[PDB]
Amino acid sequence: PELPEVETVRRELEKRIVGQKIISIEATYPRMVLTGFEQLKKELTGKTIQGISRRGKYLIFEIGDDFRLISHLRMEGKYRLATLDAPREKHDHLTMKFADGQLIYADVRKFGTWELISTDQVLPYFLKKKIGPEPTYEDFDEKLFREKLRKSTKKIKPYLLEQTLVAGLGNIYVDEVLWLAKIHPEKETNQLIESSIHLLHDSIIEILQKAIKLGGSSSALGSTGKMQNELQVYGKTGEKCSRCGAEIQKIKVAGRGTHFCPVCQQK
DNA sequence: CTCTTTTTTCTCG
DNA sequence: GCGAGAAACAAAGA
Ligand SMILES: [Zn+2]
Repeated sequence: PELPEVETVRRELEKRIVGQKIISIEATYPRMVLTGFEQLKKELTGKTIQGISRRGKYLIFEIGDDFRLISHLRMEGKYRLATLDAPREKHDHLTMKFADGQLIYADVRKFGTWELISTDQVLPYFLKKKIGPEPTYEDFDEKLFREKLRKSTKKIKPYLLEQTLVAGLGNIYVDEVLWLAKIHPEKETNQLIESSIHLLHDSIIEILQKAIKLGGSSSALGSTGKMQNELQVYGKTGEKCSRCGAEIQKIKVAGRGTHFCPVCQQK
């Protein structure tokens, strides 16, 4: 899940569980709660969900007066709202039970994490993570973006994936953004000219905002996505580029699968 | 059987 | 600090 998918899940949860009182919390995989499961169970049982926020790819449950549950879905994390009598599924790990239903977290690879922290510790938590600005015209300043790119010799794709230049890009959208901005994934950032950096900046915002609008790329929150039908290069190996007709190629960059058009994205 | 494929953060040199 | 490689872990395909 990348920013668009996490925002979609955030919106669905905001509309469905806010105001709900947590009756009980159970786990079959307590170790994914990095701050301690039994401690979380004792602290949150009986509290009411006040809201759901997001920072980068991180989900933030606002519970009770001063509690913040930080959830990261990593690669395969999935949330679903089910009936209280719903049967257990093989990869379900945690569940928050409410009066008329339950929120279940499942993760095949077990990479996802939960961390319970205080309201005043949220900003410090993300500062420590070094997460960059949200991908919006208001928060994503092109000037700083440009200066950081000009000082570096890192390849653009790996650098964007660091989450430090801007938050939210994953393997899918980084490939889509670079194709839209006509930049090759291995291009060293200090070689990007002003006009290209400007195109990149806007493309990052446009692609992600479009993905959010379309519910991301897909009983399972955030599965109604339509952005997958708008992808131009990710997983399109062998297919023809919609702009020039050349075949999309796939290579490895810093260990990640990378899709790009050899013509539109000159090395 | 073996090898490869699919977010975050550490290890090694 | 950096790049390269890989671990955390599970499933499916060549
Ligand atoms: Zn092309």
